[PDB]
Amino acid sequence: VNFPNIPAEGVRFRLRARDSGYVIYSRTENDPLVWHYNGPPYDDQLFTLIHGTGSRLNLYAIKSVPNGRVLFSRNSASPTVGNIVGDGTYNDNWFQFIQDDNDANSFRIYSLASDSVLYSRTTGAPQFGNYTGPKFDDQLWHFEIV
Amino acid sequence: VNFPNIPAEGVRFRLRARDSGYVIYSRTENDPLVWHYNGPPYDDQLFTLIHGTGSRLNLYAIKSVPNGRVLFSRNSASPTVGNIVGDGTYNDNWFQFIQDDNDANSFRIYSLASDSVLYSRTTGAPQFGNYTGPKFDDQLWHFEIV
Repeated sequence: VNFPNIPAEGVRFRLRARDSGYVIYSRTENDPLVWHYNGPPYDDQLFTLIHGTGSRLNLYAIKSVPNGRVLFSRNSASPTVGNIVGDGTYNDNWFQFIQDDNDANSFRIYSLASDSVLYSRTTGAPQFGNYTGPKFDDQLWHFEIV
Repeated sequence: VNFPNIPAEGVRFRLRARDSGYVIYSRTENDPLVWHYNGPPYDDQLFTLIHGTGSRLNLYAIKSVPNGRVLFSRNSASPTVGNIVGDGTYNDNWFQFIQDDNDANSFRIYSLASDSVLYSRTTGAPQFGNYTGPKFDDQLWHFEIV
């Protein structure tokens, strides 16, 4: 089932991993442009959601507040997770927020295009990325409303 | 994760529930036009999949062999599950086959449009339909290749 509390259009938030406590960022200078961060708030950690309609109903594009790029998550090229201009021009810009079956307070950030979920862990390279496979706790996220 | 063995285009199959053992049918005479059946093989239990591309990548339309209609699963009108002409002209004609997390040999027939899954049970009206909510064993299906 979809996560029951998905931010409305225009609502700003951070995406913080339940267990690592790190947040996603999306920036335009210095690789990796999309990764996780353990530290203080910076504006490149701020997102809003473009609410999908039509063929994108129940999917969302994750849009950077300061730079306007949207996230992508793919298996078709490297890097597998990154950002891009265009307000969701590509299929792999669209995400579903799926409630965890055993922890009602968290969700996975799921790509239908790549059948993958974003993860964040404090050890084990690569510490952030996407993943197609079994369910692990490092795949669980919160919306942190600002 | 998506069910690892999804029939290729042109491959005919029945959809049989793991536990009830009943099969889905899709017919053009006599309500309910889409429901489940406990009995012998009839052609209205035969389907192929239209493989989605683009915005429909990893989704499929479930197309009747004898009558060509595709299934729909929705929460916008009654009946919530039915069939329709058009080879997938509507968003609620598109389905994902999602492997069960605890039984690798079965999957749910999932609607992104309605955040619902098809179910079949031997008692409890309605015995067949779609459902948005917790995971139950009556939501688990097999492809039965013919």
